[PDB]
Amino acid sequence: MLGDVERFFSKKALEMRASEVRELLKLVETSDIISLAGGLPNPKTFPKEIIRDILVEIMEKYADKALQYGTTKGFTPLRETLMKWLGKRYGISQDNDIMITSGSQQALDLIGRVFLNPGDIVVVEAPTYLAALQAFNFYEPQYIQIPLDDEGMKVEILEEKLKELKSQGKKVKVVYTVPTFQNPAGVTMNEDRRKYLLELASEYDFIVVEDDPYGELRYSGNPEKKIKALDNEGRVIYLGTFSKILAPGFRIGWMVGDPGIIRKMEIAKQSTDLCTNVFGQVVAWRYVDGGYLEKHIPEIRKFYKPRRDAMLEALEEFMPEGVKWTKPEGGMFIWVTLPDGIDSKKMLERAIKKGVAYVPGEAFYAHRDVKNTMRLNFTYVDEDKIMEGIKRLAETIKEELKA
Repeated sequence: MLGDVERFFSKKALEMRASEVRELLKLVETSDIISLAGGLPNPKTFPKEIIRDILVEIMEKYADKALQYGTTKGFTPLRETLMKWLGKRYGISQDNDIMITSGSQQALDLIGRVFLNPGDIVVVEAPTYLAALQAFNFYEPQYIQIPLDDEGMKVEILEEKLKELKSQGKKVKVVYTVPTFQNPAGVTMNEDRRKYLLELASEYDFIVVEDDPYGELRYSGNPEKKIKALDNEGRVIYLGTFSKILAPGFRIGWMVGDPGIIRKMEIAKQSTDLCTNVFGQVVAWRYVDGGYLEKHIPEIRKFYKPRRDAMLEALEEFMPEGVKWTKPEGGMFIWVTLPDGIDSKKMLERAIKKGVAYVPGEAFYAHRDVKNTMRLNFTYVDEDKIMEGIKRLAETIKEELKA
């Protein structure tokens, strides 16, 4: 029969809906139209030769350890090499424990699982990483959005909302942030605001989740200090991944924080799934332990830097008065802001008609209260197409301002 399965779905499943951002992504797929809506790394940055060497190495040196089931916590040597690497590169204390994941999505799912009760308050930036919203929504948290400026989260507004909540006899459970080359804003929290965030964390007693997928993709400026590096009380849970630094295909990430928190995270992961593909973990271990990572990073930076510069140059020359955009020091995105009255969601129609696409920023807001923004990607498209893409977008904006 295959009748209305609706009768079987749970309440939390009946409300579920397809991801809108994906509905248009596939819509632009297989088309000659210049798409700046994607969020994928460029396959050209994949260390294929190095991957090939590691694969051969594995099948002759660690075949059984890469093919057999592993412990839920993750491949031991990968966990050790990572902590050594994070310590000797970011200054993260060894006092923290570590667990391997499949990336931020899963890591956030576990966090929302171990920390979120229906109605708990979660602080998120505005805009914020769409994936995080997807992961936490299942736990029905109460969202509080903190706007960003050219220097990341405006922590002063956070203190304001924290005092406001306290007056209501309430508190925040978790503060989730992507402080470096944010998706989608492409902005970076300055050092003073990071410390400021940690001071609020102890004063209001909440946990900070620092999602850092793009940190190594720095094209200019000086490396920033990780919020986890400034962690003294162990209130920060740091999330990392090899997705943008190796290849998405393997899907291996990590979570670093208080050993007492990792403990419950592990137990929760035991019910979600046995363990991440061990094969991928062994590949990642060799990638870092073999020093290939340190050698490849500068190579990825060289490839993306000119693409970012090409897009910033094109914007500054083709965009009309009123249009503003962030200027990231790294990452994969540029956040554009149009004059009030303009709805990027509705302008997408006229935009694609001119041969250019992007992601309306509205999807990146928890409460969706901003409609004049949009995310642009400069890593998947070629520099020559970037100039022409930004141009078509510039005309799209100029026209919708008149008629």
